[PDB]
Amino acid sequence: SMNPPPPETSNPNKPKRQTNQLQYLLRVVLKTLWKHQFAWPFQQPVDAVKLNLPDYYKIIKTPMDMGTIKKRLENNYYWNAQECIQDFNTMFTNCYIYNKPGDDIVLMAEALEKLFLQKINELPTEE
Ligand SMILES: O=C1CCCN1c1cccc(NS(=O)(=O)c2cc(Br)ccc2Br)c1
Repeated sequence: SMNPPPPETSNPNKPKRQTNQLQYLLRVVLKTLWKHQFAWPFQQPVDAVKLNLPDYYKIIKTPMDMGTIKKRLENNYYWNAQECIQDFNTMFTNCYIYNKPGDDIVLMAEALEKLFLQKINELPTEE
């Protein structure tokens, strides 16, 4: 039933960088998905209490959301692009794991993920 602490967005002893790929992940990828009409369910951690989903964090053991990704990018939390790409993929995968095909939230994730794929196809070469 209860919500877990959200994923961390700050960790001072975690090494981090600001690469051109991570800049693109913020300025292009996150920005594109964030403004989308279907972004809102994904702009913050799942509130299992308010949404009345008491089994959500029994099923989903690696939660992720764009609110978290946004703060991680703004805070330069990542070492490399792959870490951030993995967070997006975790977010999408969690949605598909928890819900059933054709649910509204799945259609919404599919729309965002199509755009995600189109943008990472154009990920720049590093440096
Ligand atoms: O799986 C995820 C990841 C992000 C939110 N989420 C999720 C899954 C199941 C229900 C809800 N509750 S909700 O946000 O009010 C909702 C949203 C939409 Br769109 C359609 C119906 C409902 Br009910 C949320």
